Amino acid sequence: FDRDRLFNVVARGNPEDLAGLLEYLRRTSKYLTDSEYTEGSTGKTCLMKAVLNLQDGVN
Repeated sequence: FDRDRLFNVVARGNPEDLAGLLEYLRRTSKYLTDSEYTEGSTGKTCLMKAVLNLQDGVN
């Protein structure tokens, strides 16, 4: 599980595709605010791109 897959998941908007993320984070013992999940060069997180991409009024 990687950063690009997570950004594609939050950009698409399927809640079923975000499966086993908590189990993966508990297995590797790292959080969503870690440097591998954020961009780091600009600090962009998955919540920021998740709010940027709104096909409807909600995501």
